[PDB]
Amino acid sequence: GLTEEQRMMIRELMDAQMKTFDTTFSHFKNFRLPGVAAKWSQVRKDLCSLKVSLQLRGEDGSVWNYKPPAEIFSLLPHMADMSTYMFKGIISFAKVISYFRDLPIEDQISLLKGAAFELCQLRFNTVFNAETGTWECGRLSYCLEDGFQQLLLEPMLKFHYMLKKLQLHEEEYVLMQAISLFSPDRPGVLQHRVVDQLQEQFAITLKSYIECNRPQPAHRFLFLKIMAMLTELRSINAQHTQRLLRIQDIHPFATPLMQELFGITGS
Ligand SMILES: CC[C@H](C(=O)N1CCCC[C@H]1C(=O)O[C@H](CCc1ccc(OC)c(OC)c1)c1cccc(OCC(=O)O)c1)c1cc(OC)c(OC)c(OC)c1
Repeated sequence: GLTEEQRMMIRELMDAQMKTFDTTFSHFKNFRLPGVAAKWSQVRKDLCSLKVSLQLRGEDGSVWNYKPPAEIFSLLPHMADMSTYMFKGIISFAKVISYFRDLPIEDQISLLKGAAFELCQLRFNTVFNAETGTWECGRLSYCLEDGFQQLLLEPMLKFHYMLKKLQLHEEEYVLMQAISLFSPDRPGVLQHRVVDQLQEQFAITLKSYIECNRPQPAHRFLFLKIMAMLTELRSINAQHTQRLLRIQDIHPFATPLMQELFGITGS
């Protein structure tokens, strides 16, 4: 059974998610759009990107469709604007949680800087359509262009397909957000003992939630599947943070908020 303290934990996380996650993306406006030996090998590899088409449905029924060159610099401003919009909701999600507010302001910044990418992938997975390969963001749509096995070779795209195949509830998604946010091993945290105890309570609640609501054999080892996926997300987070910071050093693109979460000072 679920204890009252565990039911209160989920209720505060779900209430935090409802107040800070605009699932319809109705407040995402005024965003930019694409215009109308070694190291060379890394620069070429970092500037690869997936072939994703963009759709913008107008309120009057009109549709704008963008198809990328069948380089990625034309797509960086728009992706940075969506990143900032997602980051604003994530930061708001953390500051409405009582457990996060009670931490020192330096540990709040350290936790947010280490989990902003992971919480963005977790929220974006809830709007991902695995059958059509499309991220439906309100009037915006991001469709993967043509196969699937070769596209599932990229770890982040493979993470999105695997996490969607688990068919998780909204409460399980918001508990992965809490486990990722309250990571005691993030660089710069000072209250590692408090954050570690909080993460363990979030993980126990997720484990108890799965056992009390998913008795089917298809959900066997589901908690361990989720924990292993959250570990892979931290590795994707560390790998793609390095890729973006190498792109920023060549072609600056990061917004002010993205610079703060990356540690960029402006020199
Ligand atoms: C928090 C950092 C951010 C990111 O992760 N965000 C934020 C934007 C949407 C969600 C997610 C993402 O990217 O979701 C996309 C799917 C949704 C999407 C698709 C195309 C878009 O536009 C054409 C777009 O526009 C909003 C949004 C995704 C999913 C899986 C693998 C992906 O890349 C794998 C790879 O190429 O290595 C990408 C990011 C910014 C980048 O530059 C500013 C970037 O440089 C390219 C990048 O590379 C990975 C990531």
